Amino acid sequence: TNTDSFTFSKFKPNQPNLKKQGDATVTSSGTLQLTKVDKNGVPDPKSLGRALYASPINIWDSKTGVVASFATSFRFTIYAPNIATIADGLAFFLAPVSSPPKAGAGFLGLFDSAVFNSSYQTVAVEFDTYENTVFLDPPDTHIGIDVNSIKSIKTVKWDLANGEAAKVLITYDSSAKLLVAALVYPSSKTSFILSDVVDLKSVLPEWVSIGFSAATGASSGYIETHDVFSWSFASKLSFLDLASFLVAN
Amino acid sequence: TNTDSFTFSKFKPNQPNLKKQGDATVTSSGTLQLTKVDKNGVPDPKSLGRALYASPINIWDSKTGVVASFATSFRFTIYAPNIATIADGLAFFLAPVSSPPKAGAGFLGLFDSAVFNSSYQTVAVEFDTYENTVFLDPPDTHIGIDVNSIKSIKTVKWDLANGEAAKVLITYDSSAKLLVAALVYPSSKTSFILSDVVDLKSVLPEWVSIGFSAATGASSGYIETHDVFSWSFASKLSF
Amino acid sequence: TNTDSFTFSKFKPNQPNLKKQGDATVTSSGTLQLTKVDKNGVPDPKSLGRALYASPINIWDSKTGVVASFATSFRFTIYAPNIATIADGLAFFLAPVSSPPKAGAGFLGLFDSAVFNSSYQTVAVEFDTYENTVFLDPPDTHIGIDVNSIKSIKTVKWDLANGEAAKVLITYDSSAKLLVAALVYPSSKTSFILSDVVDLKSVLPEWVSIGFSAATGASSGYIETHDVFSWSFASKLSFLDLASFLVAN
Amino acid sequence: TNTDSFTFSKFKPNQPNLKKQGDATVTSSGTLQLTKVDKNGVPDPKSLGRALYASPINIWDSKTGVVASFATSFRFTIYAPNIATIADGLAFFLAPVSSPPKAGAGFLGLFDSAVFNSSYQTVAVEFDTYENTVFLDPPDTHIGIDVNSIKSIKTVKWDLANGEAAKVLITYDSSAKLLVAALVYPSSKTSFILSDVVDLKSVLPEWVSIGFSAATGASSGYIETHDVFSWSFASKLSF
Ligand SMILES: [Ca+2]
Ligand SMILES: [Ca+2]
Ligand SMILES: [Ca+2]
Ligand SMILES: [Ca+2]
Ligand SMILES: [Mn+2]
Ligand SMILES: [Mn+2]
Ligand SMILES: [Mn+2]
Ligand SMILES: [Mn+2]
Repeated sequence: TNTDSFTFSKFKPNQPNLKKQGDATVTSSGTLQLTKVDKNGVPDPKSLGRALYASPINIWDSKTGVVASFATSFRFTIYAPNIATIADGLAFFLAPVSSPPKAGAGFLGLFDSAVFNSSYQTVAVEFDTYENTVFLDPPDTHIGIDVNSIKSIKTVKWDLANGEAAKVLITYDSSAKLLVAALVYPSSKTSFILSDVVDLKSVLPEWVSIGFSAATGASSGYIETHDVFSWSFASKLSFLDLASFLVAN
Repeated sequence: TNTDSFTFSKFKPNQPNLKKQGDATVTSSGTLQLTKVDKNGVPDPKSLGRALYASPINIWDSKTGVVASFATSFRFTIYAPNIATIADGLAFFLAPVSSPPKAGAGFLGLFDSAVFNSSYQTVAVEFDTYENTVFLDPPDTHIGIDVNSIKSIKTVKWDLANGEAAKVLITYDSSAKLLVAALVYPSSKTSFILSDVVDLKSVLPEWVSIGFSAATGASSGYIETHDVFSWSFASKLSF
Repeated sequence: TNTDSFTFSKFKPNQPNLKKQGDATVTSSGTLQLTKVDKNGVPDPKSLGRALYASPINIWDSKTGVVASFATSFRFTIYAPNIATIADGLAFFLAPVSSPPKAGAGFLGLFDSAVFNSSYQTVAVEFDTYENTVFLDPPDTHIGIDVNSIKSIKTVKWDLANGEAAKVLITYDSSAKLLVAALVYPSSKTSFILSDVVDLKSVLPEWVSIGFSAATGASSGYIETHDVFSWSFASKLSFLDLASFLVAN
Repeated sequence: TNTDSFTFSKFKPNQPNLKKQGDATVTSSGTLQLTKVDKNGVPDPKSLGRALYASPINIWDSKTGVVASFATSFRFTIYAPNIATIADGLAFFLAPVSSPPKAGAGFLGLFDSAVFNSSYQTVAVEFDTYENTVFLDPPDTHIGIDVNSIKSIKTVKWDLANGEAAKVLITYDSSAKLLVAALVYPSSKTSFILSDVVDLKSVLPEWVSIGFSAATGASSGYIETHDVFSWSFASKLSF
């Protein structure tokens, strides 16, 4: 059984098990800021950021044809100084070693254009903040499942609680092939969930890097932070003590 | 760090680490039937069943004041032979060691009447399949958080996928004091979630037994299966 | 798969998940005094104490023939007022739900006489401070593995370090059938390890309780404490991740 | 809490989470050969191999000054065609990231001479098959704890069981500073163990890579394999 795991309960200015791409920084205070935030905490336009774990994960194996199970939770904050105008969102993702940032804004760092392409080999769960009709975005802000796509194969409503902290759990069960993303604001006591069957074995290579990508608006005023506070991950490729995972890590 | 954990990937005819109460039984196939189901797989009216883990869990500590965190998941099936006439529900609960089954039907074996009583010292997440006006049940089948009372302090719509297996995750963060219940049908790809602040240190004794309880209707014809296939649990209480 | 586990970093005056047998008691400061100790700290002779976890463990399965892996650690101190006359020992055991305390002294509450008996259905790792030649005890304080007999199937020297805390790790691999007992004294930086093949399936029942058992001497002045400060246990019975267990406990 | 962990119960011809240096090969059967071996399985002399996990581990933190606890387990086999001529052994180590292979032979790719140098920032537990009197090696094959020097600060006897697989548990306790290496041979039932107080935080950088280094003999015929079947690692550095 091939296993992979880490917990970051805070992040650090010196974090060599994390590869920063784009504008991503870790502040002195230990917030991973995925996207550009000026000195008075004001988010900034035309930004793009990704942060992925130093090490590859073996997500499926072609000798056995077996597909890994995984669990990730993380805690993040989106702050808008002006909630009427916000863009573009953040995503948790899986992609090949060594994927680089694609186009920004509503492509969220993971894709290059509206269309589907098997070469992306990216799946991500997006937390999508600005409606792009071009991508068949729903009118409400929404959690989204993207598989080589940016046009989510499934979405649901997600009401941003401005400047408030969100706890996420994302979960993938190899035998059901079920993907589930939970989102909770302990402050507002509101909650959101989504699930779909998605076949990791057709869309991802055997090895993958995982992490976060975020973009802000391409038109100033349309602005927000994408600050991540802590991040936990575990994958298992057999041939996932999950109650034990949530509670511990 | 007082920790307490178990996993049952299936249930066994012989098993001393579960206390069955009421009609609860384990089929030869390793299914935990909380509720009576005859020889052809037909739910029976007026049943009540509970199962809990043999050993008490230290849930909070009066001397330190600190309160445990926990998580539990389980996969369960509800079968109705007629989906238009169904009752009453199942629930995961925490209750004092000794807790015995109470009134059945809409009380789900956890309560005695509709009123709030601090003496229950019971917190439950109910999956409630039949509207009791008198408990202010919503006019849909729902997930509910019950704190010393069958009248939930919170609820959300739950749409029942009949006879399909449901996967539950129930989560309690002691720093936040946040209870979260999630339910997914892998078969249907539907999904449901509810959250609320609940102060366990006020409502539960330091020690509890944890488990399931479930009941079927009193009017015959208001009947459903309440089967648990697997259950894992973990709790952590710090010093 | 069927698994069960628990951790006591301290013991509490009220502890319903521990059945206390004989003299076993939990002090106000949280020690599990297995054998009797007055208010000055003096260990008292003719004592028998056993403590075990409230809930039964499924350690093997007939319909399947699979055997549990397991792993347990604990921290215990033995204090002796006169280093030179000490007795009789303490033991970690697996026995039936629900075993009761057998004979005290050199039998350590787990056995009645010197002979092996099928019906005991008791496997114990023993920390043995007094030579009973009747039992084929060696001339030195020792660790030994007891399979239905107090005549240990195997032993190794164990130099007791008076009133110092000993850390134990006991490990069972059902694949290899290998049982391993290890003991360390962080203070004195000393260490001792024993291993052997034992077959649990053909010795234990499908269901056991596990815990500790201790005796002091029959001859007075032949005394010592048996204090347990901390304990954790984890078992796995297939239809452990040993490393991450020894880091959580 | 910063936490880091991985399990390889198999090695794979494509293994991107492992950086392999010198002669290190993963074979088609999923064995990590630290040291060079022909198609017939005969080890070769003048070989040096290391393998470490791709991603750095934070073992201590200066701002708080706390040190990681960690635990690692692995199975390895050493086979010698002539047990009377064997060299030089293997080691699990922590060193700086970007650390590279040193002098081979009985330096075990880990040091360059017989001399304590605070700059190595290298802690190793070695399983040493050849007596280097130059390094203060005892007259028996041994397990040794190497803190910044191949001249072990403490060792103990270890009886090599030719071509048989060994199980190792190496543990570290940040609060006791206690370092423990256990080795067991399932087939033989032999057992060995060593422990000592080590101060990681004066010796190691805040960040390290961890893995295995091995070496065969710098003389004709002083040869043995150094094969690794499986490896897991867990580290926890408190906040
Ligand atoms: Ca969008
Ligand atoms: Ca109801
Ligand atoms: Ca004796
Ligand atoms: Ca040497
Ligand atoms: Mn979208
Ligand atoms: Mn209700
Ligand atoms: Mn003995
Ligand atoms: Mn040496």
